[PDB]
Amino acid sequence: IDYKFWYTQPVPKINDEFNESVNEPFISDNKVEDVRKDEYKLPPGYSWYVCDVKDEKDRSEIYTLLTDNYVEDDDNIFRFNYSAEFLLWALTSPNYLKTWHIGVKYDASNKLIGFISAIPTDICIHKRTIKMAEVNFLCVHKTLRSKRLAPVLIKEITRRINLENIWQAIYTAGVYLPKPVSDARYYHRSINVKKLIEIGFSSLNSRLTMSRAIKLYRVEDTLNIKNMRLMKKKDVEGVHKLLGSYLEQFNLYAVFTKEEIAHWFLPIENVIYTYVNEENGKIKDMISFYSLPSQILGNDKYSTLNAAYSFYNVTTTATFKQLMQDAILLAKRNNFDVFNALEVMQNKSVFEDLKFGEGDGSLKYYLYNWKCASFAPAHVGIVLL
Ligand SMILES: CCCCCCCCCCCCCC(=O)CSCCNC(=O)CCNC(=O)[C@H](O)C(C)(C)COP(=O)(O)OP(=O)(O)OC[C@H]1O[C@@H](n2cnc3c(N)ncnc32)[C@H](O)[C@@H]1OP(=O)(O)O
Ligand SMILES: Cc1cc(F)ccc1-c1ccc2[nH]nc(CN(C)C)c2c1
Ligand SMILES: [Cl-]
Ligand SMILES: [Mg+2]
Repeated sequence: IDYKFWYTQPVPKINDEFNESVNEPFISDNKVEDVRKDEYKLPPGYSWYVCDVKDEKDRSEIYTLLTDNYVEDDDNIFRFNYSAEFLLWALTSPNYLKTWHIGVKYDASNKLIGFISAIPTDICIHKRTIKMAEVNFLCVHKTLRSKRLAPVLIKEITRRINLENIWQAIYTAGVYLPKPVSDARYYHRSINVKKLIEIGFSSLNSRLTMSRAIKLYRVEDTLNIKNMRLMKKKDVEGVHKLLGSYLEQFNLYAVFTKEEIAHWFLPIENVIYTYVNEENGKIKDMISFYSLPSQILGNDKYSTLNAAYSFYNVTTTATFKQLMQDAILLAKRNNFDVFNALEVMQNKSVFEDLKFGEGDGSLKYYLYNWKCASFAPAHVGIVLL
């Protein structure tokens, strides 16, 4: 297609290909003093709104907008239903700015109809660490689609990020845009087989009857790593060294400070689950997965698919297969129906043996204002929510 908005932006054109000797901005020597001070103009009757995600009621508003209008699969069966507490965690990480949590209201009803957000993160791309904004939760109400609101939201957050002297961004989407640095398919491991069959997500056939499908996905309720336990505050330093070390191998990863490790990993029920194996007061292995339910549209029996999404997993005392087998069992113990992972890091290597199935699409990783070589998803070492 044309990408008439995206081609005005500092991102690669559809045919751009850079070798590994190239790792730099499209536009360098930017000047904070030159950034527009005026808000981008919205159509008549709509206004910017600065959301306070720590206020329950403003946070409820964002929650309702996403619950009704956020991402669906291509068949419009499932819609992501991030919980309000999950949105609080995702948006209030260390050094967050309230002014990068941007809503648009329709003045006559006072209702929120659009949203976009960013948080700051140090991102290492091909061994250069850059202060960036991670952009997420871009949403326009279903009644106002294809009216070119989204570029307004994007330009307005880019302006507010640039005020902080930040000139690069990282973002992910299932849709193809100019132009991915990497592309990772997702895979799903069934936990509650029967439920997934009954809502249409998984299938039977003359060979695979219901009883046989259930048996296929049965797991033993005993951990490979016996001492794996919920992460506690005392474990923050050990997680930071274990994970920090591990992530240096990849082409793309966040550089976490200790404060970021406590925020992104300390457990919160129905939001983030992290488990650790401690030997001698050292953290030797970790598992983590976050909770992202999908609302089920038009199923008479079920309204919610409870799904655990693999986050960061590191083993030094087991095989990666054994670690991920434990991650599936811990998701099962926590009532999840399915365990979802992308082919990033070492994940793809355990998919066949641990009975994952290939999904319907892929997640694309993108950088704004950064020119570099693209790479296979095994070299991606970051997971965005
Ligand atoms: C230095 C700092 C830099 C900061 C900024 C970094 C960049 C951040 C970029 C954002 C990253 C967010 C990451 C993220 O949140 C995670 S990906 C999830 C995005 N959210 C949804 O999918 C929710 C359901 N859909 C919608 O709400 C609407 O369809 C949205 C709002 C998606 C588009 O609204 P619409 O009513 O359907 O469409 P128009 O207003 O008419 O706009 C059409 C223009 O929007 C382009 N478009 C469509 N989807 C996009 C997507 N997912 N990223 C970027 N661009 C997207 C499209 O290519 C077109 O441009 P083109 O004509 O050139 O092709
Ligand atoms: C289905 C799935 C499975 C999986 F294991 C990992 C990711 C996805 C998925 C696909 C499309 C998406 N669009 N936006 C999001 C939310 N963020 C990542 C921004 C998103 C996530
Ligand atoms: Cl403009
Ligand atoms: Mg629109």
